[PDB]
Amino acid sequence: SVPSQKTYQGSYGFRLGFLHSGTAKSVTCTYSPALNKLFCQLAKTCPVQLWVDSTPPPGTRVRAMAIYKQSQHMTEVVRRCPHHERCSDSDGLAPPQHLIRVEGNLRAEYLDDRNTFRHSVVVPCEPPEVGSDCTTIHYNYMCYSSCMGGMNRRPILTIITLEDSSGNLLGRDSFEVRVCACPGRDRRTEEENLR
Ligand SMILES: O=C(O)c1cc(I)c(-n2cccc2)c(I)c1O
Ligand SMILES: [Zn+2]
Repeated sequence: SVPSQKTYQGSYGFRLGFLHSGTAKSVTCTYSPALNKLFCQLAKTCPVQLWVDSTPPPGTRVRAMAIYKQSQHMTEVVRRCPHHERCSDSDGLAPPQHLIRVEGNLRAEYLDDRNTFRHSVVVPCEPPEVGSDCTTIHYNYMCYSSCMGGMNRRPILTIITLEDSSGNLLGRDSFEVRVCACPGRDRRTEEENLR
């Protein structure tokens, strides 16, 4: 009924990392460590780093899935709103209903779960480029948090899972997401509210 959100580094020491983009009104994606919350604009690039202590086996994959954060909504499938699922902004791979896309990876696969009806997007693990210490996946979020008939101002979490070739759990991390017009201002506002 509800995917686990328990942080689990597992055998390979799996965890996420985020850039330090600041909170200028012009910023398009910015992460708050104090809130564990990513703020981003609609359909803009969200770089998410993958870090490990040791190399996972060939065939390991990384999956992203959104769930509602509030318990009274957690059994509801997170999907694009009635407007955005029909706006024909397909990239040729992502189903138009899916909130989360992976950008610039032809090996991305999109799953509609046959039992839970939840959406996810999964990519193969690839080693860092020479000179880099981590691998970065570029995600896009294809609806605003405020979209009527969709997320409708309800907070969501993105759950990132490291999986073996059969889909068994190897590692898990997560972060809250707000998709909004002004991520810099909203991050500043929410961090102030927390303080
Ligand atoms: O240093 C390595 O050998 C390495 C290998 C892999 I495969 C990955 N990875 C884990 C998830 C996606 C890529 C990473 I992050 C690494 O640092
Ligand atoms: Zn929408």
